[PDB]
Amino acid sequence: AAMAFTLADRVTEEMLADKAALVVEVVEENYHDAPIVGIAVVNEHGRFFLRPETALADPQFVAWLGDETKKKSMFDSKRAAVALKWKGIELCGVSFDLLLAAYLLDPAQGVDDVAAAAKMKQYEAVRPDEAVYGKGAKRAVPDEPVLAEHLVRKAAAIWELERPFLDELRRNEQDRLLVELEQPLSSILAEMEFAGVKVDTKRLEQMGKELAEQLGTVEQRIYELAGQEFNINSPKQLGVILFEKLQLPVLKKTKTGYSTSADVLEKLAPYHEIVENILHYRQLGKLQSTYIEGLLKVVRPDTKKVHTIFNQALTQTGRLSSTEPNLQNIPIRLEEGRKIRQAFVPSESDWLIFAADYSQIELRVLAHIAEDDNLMEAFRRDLDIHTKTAMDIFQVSEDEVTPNMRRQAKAVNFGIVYGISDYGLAQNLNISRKEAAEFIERYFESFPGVKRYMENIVQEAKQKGYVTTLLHRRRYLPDITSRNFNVRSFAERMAMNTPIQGSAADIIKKAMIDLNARLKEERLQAHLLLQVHDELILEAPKEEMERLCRLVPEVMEQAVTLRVPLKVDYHYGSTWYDAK
DNA sequence: CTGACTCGCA
DNA sequence: ATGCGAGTCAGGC
Ligand SMILES: OC[C@H]1O[C@@](CO)(O[C@H]2O[C@H](CO)[C@@H](O)[C@H](O)[C@H]2O)[C@@H](O)[C@@H]1O
Ligand SMILES: [Mg+2]
Repeated sequence: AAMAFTLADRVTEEMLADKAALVVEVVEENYHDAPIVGIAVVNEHGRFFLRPETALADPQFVAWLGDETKKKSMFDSKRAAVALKWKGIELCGVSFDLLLAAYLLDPAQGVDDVAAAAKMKQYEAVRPDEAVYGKGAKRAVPDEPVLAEHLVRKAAAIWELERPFLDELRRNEQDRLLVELEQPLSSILAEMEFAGVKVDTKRLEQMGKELAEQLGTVEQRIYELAGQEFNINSPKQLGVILFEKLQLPVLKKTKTGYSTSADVLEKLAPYHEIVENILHYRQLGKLQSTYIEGLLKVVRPDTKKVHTIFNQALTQTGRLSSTEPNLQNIPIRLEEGRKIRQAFVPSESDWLIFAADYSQIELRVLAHIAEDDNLMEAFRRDLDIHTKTAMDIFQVSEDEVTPNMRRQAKAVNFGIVYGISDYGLAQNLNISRKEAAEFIERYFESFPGVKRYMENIVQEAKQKGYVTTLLHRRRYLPDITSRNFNVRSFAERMAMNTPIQGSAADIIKKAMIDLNARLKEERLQAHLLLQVHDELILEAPKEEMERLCRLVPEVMEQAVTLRVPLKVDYHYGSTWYDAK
């Protein structure tokens, strides 16, 4: 049966109570400079729907929106906050965000709309957004009658669900995680997204020019070596040319056919000259289509800025994700790709890019959580952890560690953090499973505390049904009891990795909140631009670099206190590339 | 429109 | 071995 509400033609005082469920609807997935199609408010006085032209033009309403003492409960308040920023309107006083609450209670649910969150509490008097708006090509805002009832039902749901969600969060000891970490961070991400990052489009276009020429050369060279033309981008056509036409050996298969992944090609390289060209082609083509053309597609023509959207409620570990564009995977490892960063510049004249990154935060977190004496001492001495690991597992002095030994000790450390497995390590190191197992065994002999932790955390995941992070984020692992070896092992690796990756996420998130409070107290113009898992990227006047050099690392290093120190490196320059 | 396969990042 | 997003090709509606 329909839900009662007032389809208001003008704003009234009772619509401005100091407590309400608020819905500021933005249907476009990318909410930057997007339309607000309707507004719903549910409070002690009733349910109301307001047309955006009316509400957002009303001084009383706008003032109410910006009054921190007028508390609002919402779902994805960041979306509304940013769409409002583009309209020059400030949203304050959001005390409860149902999206973030749902995400903390169970990130596996994949809650993406009010209906999904409401179902967690057997509340179903609200439709999924997709049912109301449609899929993609068929997506669209419905007529006012249907739209208004949908927004009211969502507001009503939020109004009703706040208490039960807060109660369960309290029981989980996650109440502060929502109120003191995720919600305040939400506002910071909103500012970051709205500010955006300036892009030197001319530079990108220059690079695209050079790429197009080089790509054309390697392309012809490839057909020349294949004795014909084909679509190199087709793992299907390619596999036929390599494994059938040229008779190259098949060392690995995908699931649908031949495997042409870079790791396998590298092994075929010594057989035919075409392999190196295909790898080079893969490289250039990746940069051209994803980082040159792809980036250019989302730069705002007017401001020449890209405005990413940080999905704060998606990952199973507590990390953020970045989209349109993804600014968390801009090339850096290989020089050619690294040059892409020269295109990310400060938004104002005489400003510089400042980047600060935690040094080995995951292994430092592991040292803290496992309380491994050897690992803790290593970081207390600020030793090169990979060289040290090599010394221990290979039983040699620092002078006897060869480049290859460190490389393998490094790979072992990656495995330990990801959830060790002989098969996985063997694959990565291109060695036998028995050999990989021997490495792992030697590792545990040198770091018995880590061995104890891995055994204990898996036992705990089984007993409790989930694992937690330093700040009480949690992840349920039902597969941990599966009788299927593969499924169970995947869950065991997650039990081992999540607390490490997740705790690192908690720490940097708190560093971001602490940093912003510090920047405000100091009245610095510096502001965050991006976060890339273990690093923070800022931009500021050149006159503020010396202050930032001391302030940023300190705040990041002091975000939390562990049994081992946290170490932060930093650099700054004219472009993101130069902030090295 | 959607699942594969690929590769960029931490 | 953790796990994110985007571009490509492919088959399919
Ligand atoms: O606004 C981001 C927020 O919205 C969700 C759905 O509630 O994701 C939507 O928006 C993202 C950014 O535009 C898209 O990537 C996603 O496809 C779309 O459903 C949440 O996942 C997210 O926290
Ligand atoms: Mg680092």
